[PDB]
Amino acid sequence: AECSVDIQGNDQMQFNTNAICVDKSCKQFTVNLSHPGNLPKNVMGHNWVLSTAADMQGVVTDGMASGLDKDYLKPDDSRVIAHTKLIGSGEKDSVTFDVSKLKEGEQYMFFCTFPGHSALMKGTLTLK
Amino acid sequence: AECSVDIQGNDQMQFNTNAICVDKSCKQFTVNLSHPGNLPKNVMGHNWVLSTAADMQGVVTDGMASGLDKDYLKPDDSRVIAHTKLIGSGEKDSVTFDVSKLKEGEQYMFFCTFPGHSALMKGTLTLK
Amino acid sequence: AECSVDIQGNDQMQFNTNAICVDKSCKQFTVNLSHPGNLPKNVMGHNWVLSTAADMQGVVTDGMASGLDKDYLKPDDSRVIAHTKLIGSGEKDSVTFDVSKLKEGEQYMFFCTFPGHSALMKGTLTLK
Amino acid sequence: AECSVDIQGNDQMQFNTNAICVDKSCKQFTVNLSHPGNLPKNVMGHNWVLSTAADMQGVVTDGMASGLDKDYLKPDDSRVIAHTKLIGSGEKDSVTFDVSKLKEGEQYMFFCTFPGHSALMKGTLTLK
Ligand SMILES: [Cu+2]
Ligand SMILES: [Cu+2]
Ligand SMILES: [Cu+2]
Ligand SMILES: [Cu+2]
Repeated sequence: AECSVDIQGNDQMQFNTNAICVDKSCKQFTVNLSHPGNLPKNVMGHNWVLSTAADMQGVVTDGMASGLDKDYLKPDDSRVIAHTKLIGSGEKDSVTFDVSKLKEGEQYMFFCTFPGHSALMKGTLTLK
Repeated sequence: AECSVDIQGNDQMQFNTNAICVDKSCKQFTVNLSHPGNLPKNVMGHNWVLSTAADMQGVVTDGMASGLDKDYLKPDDSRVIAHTKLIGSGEKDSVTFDVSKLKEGEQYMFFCTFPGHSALMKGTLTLK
Repeated sequence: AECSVDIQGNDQMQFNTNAICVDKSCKQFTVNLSHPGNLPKNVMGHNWVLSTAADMQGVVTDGMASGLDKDYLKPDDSRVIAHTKLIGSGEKDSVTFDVSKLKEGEQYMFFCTFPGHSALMKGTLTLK
Repeated sequence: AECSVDIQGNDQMQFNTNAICVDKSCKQFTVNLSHPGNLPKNVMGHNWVLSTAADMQGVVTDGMASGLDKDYLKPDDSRVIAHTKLIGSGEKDSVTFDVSKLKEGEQYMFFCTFPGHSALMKGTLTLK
């Protein structure tokens, strides 16, 4: 509640939120991702990935090419501020990151990088 | 155009887009597939195949079992909403299908069924 | 040199030889596999896998089902006499196996089990 | 028997002849190929392919690369004087060719172009 959000990615290619605001007074912020539904990771895998709005396209593009065994993320992608693993239905993953990595006024996007998902599974993140 | 999309599958085993939007005010939608590159068709052949997300795995698995002879598609597969032929380098093929075949509340995936290709060659199709 | 062979699998989905001879007077035989080219493992990965001709199809079918994370080989597959790891471009791997595992009168095939690859990446191994 | 020969290719990668002599008084010559054994075409396919000795390596190499659905022969290969289709166990095929295509004094080879078989399955053909 204070410094975390719980997010679900389902079999209908939806996150159950499209907007996050991180309280600047949190030292760290945590996203707890889960995957209701029944489809497997190779058909309906979801991650939660954070970048600047400007970097989203390249993160998604390079991620899609990286393949499932790399969680559809380019390894060591410096544009990725934080991310969960790619999960299938019934799996879960959390990611915690340092709030100092964000700056007020900058535009951030969160999204899933499974091929074709970012067009449907994305939202804004703000720091206040 | 308003009722079609151009898509490329290349010799890096990628499509050049992974998300398609079909405008519900179209009667029909056309996918124009092309194949930049130069590898033989029996090495890097591509098609564009559409099914629901729930059906994708079966279409791909049965498709590979069907062999090159059958363009890696199970003949008269009822799960396949639309598909192009399998093409090699420098070739083109288009498929047109009725938008009435889609519903606003369903999840669709497009993909190549050549063995192993769907690892990267897959994406979403959404009716809006 | 008398008890080993160097073999390459390339970006054209070919091995650079399709017939290997194993000298009966060798106690052990070594295959040194390399991968000229530049495609990544998840597009054009190769291994070198040995079975009887009669087991080849079953090994290839089950290997495909096993996934890239298993190097496209069924775990503990009793039909695989010997195998390298799966490698991408610029990588190499060797396997050594006891020549006593080969029997006179039997027919052997080597092949890559990456999806679709065995179509062209297959060959014979003969004990002399 | 004066203008034909029956040849078997078995599960042991052997033809049952290593040498053919075509009587030049024949207008045409026929090879009747059969495949004793149990193994199917995809792991133990055999064809009977005729070229000059000088052309054999290129025919075999390009044949390999062409795949099972092309009977492991390059389409319209001008170096191929005559060929059967590729057969598996229990199957049969015959080819007839004009004897005028052959020159007395020239060296010819017959062989199977299934990957790795030509090293084991080849012989000479002479016109007299
Ligand atoms: Cu997703
Ligand atoms: Cu493809
Ligand atoms: Cu391979
Ligand atoms: Cu053969």
